[PDB]
Amino acid sequence: AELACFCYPHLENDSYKFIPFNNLAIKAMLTAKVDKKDMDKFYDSIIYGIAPPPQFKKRYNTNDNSRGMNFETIMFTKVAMLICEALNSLKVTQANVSNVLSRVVSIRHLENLVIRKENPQDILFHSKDLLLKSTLIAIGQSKEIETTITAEGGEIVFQNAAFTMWKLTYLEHQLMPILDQNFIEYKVTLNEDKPISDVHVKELVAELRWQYNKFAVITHGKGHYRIVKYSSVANHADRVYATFKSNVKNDFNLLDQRIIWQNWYAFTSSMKQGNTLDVCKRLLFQKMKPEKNPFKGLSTDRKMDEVS
Amino acid sequence: AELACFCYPHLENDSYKFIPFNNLAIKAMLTAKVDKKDMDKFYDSIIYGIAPPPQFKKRYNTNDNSRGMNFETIMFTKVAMLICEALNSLKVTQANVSNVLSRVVSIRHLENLVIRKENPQDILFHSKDLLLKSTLIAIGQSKEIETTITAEGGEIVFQNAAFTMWKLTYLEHQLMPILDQNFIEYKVTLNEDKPISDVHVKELVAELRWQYNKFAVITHGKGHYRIVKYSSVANHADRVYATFKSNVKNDFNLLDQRIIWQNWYAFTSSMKQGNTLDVCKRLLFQKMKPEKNPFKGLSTDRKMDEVS
Amino acid sequence: AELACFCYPHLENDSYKFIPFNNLAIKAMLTAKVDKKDMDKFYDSIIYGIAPPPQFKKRYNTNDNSRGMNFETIMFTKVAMLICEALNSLKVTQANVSNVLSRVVSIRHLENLVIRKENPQDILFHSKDLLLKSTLIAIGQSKEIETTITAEGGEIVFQNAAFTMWKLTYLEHQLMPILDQNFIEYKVTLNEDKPISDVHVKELVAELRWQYNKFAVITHGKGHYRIVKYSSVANHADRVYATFKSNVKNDFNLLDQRIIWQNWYAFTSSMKQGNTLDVCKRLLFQKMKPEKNPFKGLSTDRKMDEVS
Amino acid sequence: AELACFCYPHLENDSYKFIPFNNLAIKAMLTAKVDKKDMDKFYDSIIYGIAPPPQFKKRYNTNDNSRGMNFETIMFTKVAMLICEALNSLKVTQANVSNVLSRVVSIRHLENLVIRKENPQDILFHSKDLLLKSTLIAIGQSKEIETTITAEGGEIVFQNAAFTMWKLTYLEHQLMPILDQNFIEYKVTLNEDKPISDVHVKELVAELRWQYNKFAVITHGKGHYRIVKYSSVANHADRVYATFKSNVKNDFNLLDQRIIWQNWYAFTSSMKQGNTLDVCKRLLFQKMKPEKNPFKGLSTDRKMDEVS
Amino acid sequence: AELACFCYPHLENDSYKFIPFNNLAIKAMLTAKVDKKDMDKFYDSIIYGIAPPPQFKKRYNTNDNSRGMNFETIMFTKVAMLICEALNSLKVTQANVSNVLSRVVSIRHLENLVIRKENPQDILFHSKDLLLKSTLIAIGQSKEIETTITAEGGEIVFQNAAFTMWKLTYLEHQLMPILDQNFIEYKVTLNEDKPISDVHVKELVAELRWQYNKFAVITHGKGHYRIVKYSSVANHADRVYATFKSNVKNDFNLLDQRIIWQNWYAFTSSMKQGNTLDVCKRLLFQKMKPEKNPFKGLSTDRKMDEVS
Amino acid sequence: AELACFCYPHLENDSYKFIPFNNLAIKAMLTAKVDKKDMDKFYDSIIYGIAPPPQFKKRYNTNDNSRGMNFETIMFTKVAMLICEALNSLKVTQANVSNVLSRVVSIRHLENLVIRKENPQDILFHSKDLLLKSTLIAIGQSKEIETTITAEGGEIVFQNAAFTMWKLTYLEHQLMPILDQNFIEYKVTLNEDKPISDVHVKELVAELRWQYNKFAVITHGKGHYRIVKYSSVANHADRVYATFKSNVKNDFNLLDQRIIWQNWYAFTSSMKQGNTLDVCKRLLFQKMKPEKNPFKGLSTDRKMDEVS
Repeated sequence: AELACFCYPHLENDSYKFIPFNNLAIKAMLTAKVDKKDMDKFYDSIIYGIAPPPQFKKRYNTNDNSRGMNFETIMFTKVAMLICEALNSLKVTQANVSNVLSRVVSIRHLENLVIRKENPQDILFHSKDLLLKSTLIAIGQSKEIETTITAEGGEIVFQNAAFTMWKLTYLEHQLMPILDQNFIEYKVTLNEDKPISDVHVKELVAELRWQYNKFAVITHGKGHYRIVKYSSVANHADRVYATFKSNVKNDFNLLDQRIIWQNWYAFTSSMKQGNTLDVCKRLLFQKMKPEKNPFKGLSTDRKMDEVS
Repeated sequence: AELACFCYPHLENDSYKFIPFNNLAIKAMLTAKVDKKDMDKFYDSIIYGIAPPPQFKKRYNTNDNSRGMNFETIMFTKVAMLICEALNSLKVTQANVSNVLSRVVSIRHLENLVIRKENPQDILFHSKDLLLKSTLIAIGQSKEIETTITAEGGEIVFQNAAFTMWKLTYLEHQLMPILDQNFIEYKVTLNEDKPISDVHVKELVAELRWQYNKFAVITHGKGHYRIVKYSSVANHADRVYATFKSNVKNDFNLLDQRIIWQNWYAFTSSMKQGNTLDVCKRLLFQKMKPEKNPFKGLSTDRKMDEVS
Repeated sequence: AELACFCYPHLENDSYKFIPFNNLAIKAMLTAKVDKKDMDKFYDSIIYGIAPPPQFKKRYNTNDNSRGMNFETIMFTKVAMLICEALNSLKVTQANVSNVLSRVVSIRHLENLVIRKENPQDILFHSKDLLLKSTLIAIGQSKEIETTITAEGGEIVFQNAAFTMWKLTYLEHQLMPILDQNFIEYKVTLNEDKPISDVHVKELVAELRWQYNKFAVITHGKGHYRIVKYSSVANHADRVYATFKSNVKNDFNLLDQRIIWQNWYAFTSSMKQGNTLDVCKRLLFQKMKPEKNPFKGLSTDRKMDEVS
Repeated sequence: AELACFCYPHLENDSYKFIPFNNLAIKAMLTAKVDKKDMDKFYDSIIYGIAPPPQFKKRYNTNDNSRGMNFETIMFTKVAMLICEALNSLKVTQANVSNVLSRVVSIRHLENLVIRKENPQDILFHSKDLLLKSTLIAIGQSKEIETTITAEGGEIVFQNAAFTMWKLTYLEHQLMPILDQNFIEYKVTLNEDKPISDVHVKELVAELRWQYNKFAVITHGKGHYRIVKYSSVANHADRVYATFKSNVKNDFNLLDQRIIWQNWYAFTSSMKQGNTLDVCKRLLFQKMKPEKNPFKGLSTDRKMDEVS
Repeated sequence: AELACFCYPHLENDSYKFIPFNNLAIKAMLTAKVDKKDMDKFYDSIIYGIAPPPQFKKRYNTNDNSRGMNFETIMFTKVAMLICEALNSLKVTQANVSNVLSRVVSIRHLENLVIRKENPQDILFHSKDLLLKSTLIAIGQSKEIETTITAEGGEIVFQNAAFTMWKLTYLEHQLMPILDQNFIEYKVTLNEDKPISDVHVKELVAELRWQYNKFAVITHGKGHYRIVKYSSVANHADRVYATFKSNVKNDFNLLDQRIIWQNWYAFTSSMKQGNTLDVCKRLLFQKMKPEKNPFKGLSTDRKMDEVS
Repeated sequence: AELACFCYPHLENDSYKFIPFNNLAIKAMLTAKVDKKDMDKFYDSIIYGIAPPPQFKKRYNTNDNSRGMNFETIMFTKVAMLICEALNSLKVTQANVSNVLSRVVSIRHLENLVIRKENPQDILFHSKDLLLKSTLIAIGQSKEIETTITAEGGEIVFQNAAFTMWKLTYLEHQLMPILDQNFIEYKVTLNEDKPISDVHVKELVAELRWQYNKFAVITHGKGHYRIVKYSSVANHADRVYATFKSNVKNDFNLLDQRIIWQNWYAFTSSMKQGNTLDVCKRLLFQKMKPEKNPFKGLSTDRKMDEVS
């Protein structure tokens, strides 16, 4: 969903400040008949303030839609507030405003930051600065890379000197939860975006080969790993390609070749190199020459440890 | 019910200020034996302050009555407070006090304003002025016409550039809910009491013909439309006539003839013109000459849109 | 129970101030082994402050007793606070302290005052003075008579220009509720302790003959009436006699002879005159010469009113 | 409701046998469009068998009606079965069938008989004959008078050598319960329809004067007494008159003048004598000359007994 | 789903008899690894009997599928029994067996027949013959047309001399309920497959224009009407075309042109005539010349009736 | 627990028949004071029949024990009945009786057979013979090997032409459930105790390497495989050794060396060969020379399949 689904621009003294929509202003708009030349303009509900443009009805769930979001939850408000607090720290101009709001973001990512922010144990609850950083990164207004300290969140299922592995709990979300109850995904952020020693890389591969053998280790090129079911890589390839493709309108970090699943590293390199989707994806469905194992015996050690 | 069922006059420095009754003072009075020459005077419960006049017992529900109100709900207090806050802004005199309190008002309307007032998203929650306006209008102390911004409330089921349609949720009320669970009524206020363009009138008629074909479009002459079941117009005609009739003690806006149901426009014009109830109502039960459709094809467009 | 079951004396600057016991200090004492020469002294639980004298264990309920009170309820605390706040306004001396605390009071009466005090609608919630008056009267430290404004409370089931009738809800109490679920008693206080006109006395007798025909109208001589089941007068006679009898250690208002039940007026007059319990009570169990009805036709009017 | 609301006639070998409707056949009919010349004919739902005539829709509750019965309860079936079992024992002819089914009966009475019938302790559960008698009487096909053994039922609140007093529990019914929760009525049947000794009449009057002083003792002339609130006699007078009036299409037992409320005895005698409703009812609203008490001191004895 | 998803053929004395699968045999098969040359053969679970062919896994719901059926409900068993009881009455041969079982049927239709069959009020509960007829028709083994007496079922919302209208309650189903909670569809069967008088057709059109104005009246050519939302006709056109198209492997009753929605009659005639899907469907999305209303004033009568 | 914890021998005509204990006879015995020379004799509760020997108190759970069984569940009765029905089919002699009853059996195994037996879908519910076979095997009175058809039961998580894999649900048991909620074990029985083709062995190894990589594939030498957590093999080695060791009072099937976990095959062979526990177990905790993979690429195929 676009950032325009949560807030609207109000110019305040040489600069724009962003404001959250009331779920009711949205509800009103969903029932509004609008002229085709006003679908993009902000809607006025008269009773509940400003509402998003009618052309965005699809993003909100109605009886006739479950492909949108649950805007009538407090969470919606919280996520909208989060976005505004970050955009306000930018002081945007009349030339960028629309470009900023038209940016599509991961709502689940924003909800997870709220879960971090509101938790007194989480550091984001204390560092207004780390919170703004984590948010700007998530909403596309930062050149910084997401790392552990600024991760979207979730439950830590493994931590190392170099990495932190999280379990994405998208099933519990209020705003836009995943409907499939078999959904399971993990994210592996770097604690520090610097070079990692072979020993700390070996610890992470052991945990993945042992505790997540049915998962493919991939990435979306933004700096962290994504652990997903093998019966899911195909969809991750499609979405990743789409994004890359939108370069006609864009760097991609392939990450450590000893950690990424062989085929995904292929599918991706063949993408950065230029090849077509069909060419790239074919590299995804073929048994490739097993490259020399960089860390042999990892699974065997674990097994023996477990046995003792 | 009269305004005297919620508050009592206390003269404070050249002016009367109104005060809410405690539900218990009312409960006490309901069990009081009063001399026939004191039925109109305010009752003193000794323990819970002043209570309404004994002649008003009928307005409150007891085991022996369900035709009154549920005064032992917080809502009662809230509605009473609402009324007082508006009457106090008037600074009434010893000559008008009784006339004001003897005014009969729609309790459901007042409860709905409280629902608006207490909602932080609703503008009334913020504009003490819009709130006083909406309330003065509702309690008969304003020459202004109810429009969207000051509507009684309910759920917005359709909004236009010219109108806002509301679903009256009287079934959920605390103070005096409607006992029939098949009750359904809508209200269509004008967003702005000025002339409306044929296109915006056409949008509203389409929504009514399509989404509310089983409803009759009428009005009570106070400026907005009332959408009610056809098996209900008879009662709306009776009540409307009664009111008009009380002119022997009074303007009536017939509204847009292209929107009002043909027969109701007849029944009403025949009322403003002077005719008797029997004469007027007969115009309600007869198949009349289908006046030329001002907007033909409206229902067909909708159907085609739906099909696509 | 004695006032000593709720508070203990702490001399503070030429005067005693009273303090509430913690239910736990009481619980501790109930499990304390005490020397026979300390049963009357205040007990020290070390951990929860001062506790009542061990000789009062009977007043508190334990697994081995239901004839006491439920001291482990907030109510206990509230009632104890109520008592202290009143005793503190007296500034008692080292000569009266024990006499005051050894005074036995009606706990149900004190709980009911708390129910009045904590209710924002009740005047006691506002007049710290009326509250202290109502409490001093209840705990035996006032020469004033209980009247409506200072009544113990309950639910008003009938109000007049002269009286207020209350339903004693002892079944709902927290501190010391009545165990019999068939218990029903009413109290009729005078709104003003002055002479009442025959018409206002007639209204009250009508309500009693009609709405409470199965009840005997009596009094305990302290100024108000007590409405109790006829199968209960015997016990009220016993308790009333006991009290009177304790004159060897004492005025009795027989109240309006047109309102009190004939036999009780007899039983009581024969008591003030001096006669023995046996002599008095015999007057209670004998069909006496029906004295000329002071207000004939009262029941018939009501019946006719009801019929219309 | 008419007997035709539960069963339909099926001629079986020189005689008609009656059959119960399925609640669904009724539900089907309620949604059927019928020609005006078939409103009286039995409706065929095709799927659920025969249903009552469309002209009887009013008798059944729909979303648009609560003035009918709850035909979708097992009770409906049970009551319908009860009626059929009795009508079948009659073996009705083609000349009487319609006359029988057009007979209006008290549904609450029939439900109560089912409650008796299904109770293994109740004698009706055992005597198929007493059950048929009690039912034939209730549905108008018997010259016998209802007495205790064949009463409609309810809870016995007092029994004598001559009478049995029942509390009508119409509030608990499934088929057609009374909506007012303040409803209270009693019925006093004779155990044996013969002359009663003054002592047994005196016992019954004592119980009524003492335990039911707020009730008027009346009758509907069919042989038993009806104990109802005084604020209800007016309605009982109206209904009783209506019935009597339908003599133009009829004996009335005024019962013991020492038990019936003076005014009702008047209102009724003035009815049997011929007078008009207005003339009769006026005798109901006037304080009449207190006829010499046939049993003086009854209330006083009770009071004294209670006191001991 | 195919009939092969519920039963398996067991040749018994010159003839095949069909047998129900145990849900557990199915559960076992879902977890079975099968050779590619056995996907069509019946699977043997050893412990729970025979199970459907592995090539049918898709038809059953697993954690990885909600596009199938809930085979672990009693309903599954019931529906399977229903099918077997009908197929057994046919006595199928070794040449037809596979052809019969490969037939795809509407599961919701079969569940609804079970709901009819198990209801003692429904005639199917009594006529083993009507039940077998209704079932053979539903499973494709009958040349007879579905009519009211043999309809799939649902709730009767309107009945006529010629038709019966049903509300399809697919949302309540156990075996394969519709996941969209906004689903609403009606079916109008003919009570008797013969010619209907214009008056009975007029009654049905009135009910549709008034009570179902937002619905399109269509058919699937098998003899009855289908009432569906206008935003659904497109999908009904697609499915209907697919079926017709499978003629390359087939009669279509267009029904009364005065009842079918104008465009659907077009889309369909253009299909029977031979035209392509694209050609046919285009006739669905275009405002056509309003053919002369065969029954004008129908909606107006209803309105007036309602008003009275 | 021994078979003597469920039944007692009653000689009936040249043969012993076994009888179930009532849980109450057991409860009685648990509270019995017995002479040290009667701990082995059957106890007589007088009121509830015969009970097990007092020396078996340990086997039953009391407030002072959770290391026993929950004999006060219906299950206990069922399991006891199961055992008796099997022992009765043997017709045991006075020389074997004690030897039979002193046999220790797996209670969880017996409960699972009851779960199979009582399930109408399970074949044991139908073949009294397969049931007796499955039971005799479980209680040590059969030379036959447990295979799929006679397995203890559980939930089938994978089935092949040669094997059937079950999930042991010991956490749900009534009689003697496993207290650790992290418990997970699987059992792989042979469908037919004959030689299996390499292809069917390859399918089973693929499923284990992929879906159960964290589990060790072992056996207890009685003919089937046991899938257990690696952090559990140590305990399985101990128990297996104990049993073998009791040969001083005994064949062991090591099963397919391509399926059993390398180390367990070692630990076990070193046991059959004669070595000591210390010698055997050491082979369990050492990284051994990876024997040539008999089926290489199995995990890779699965991964690719999943990806497609």
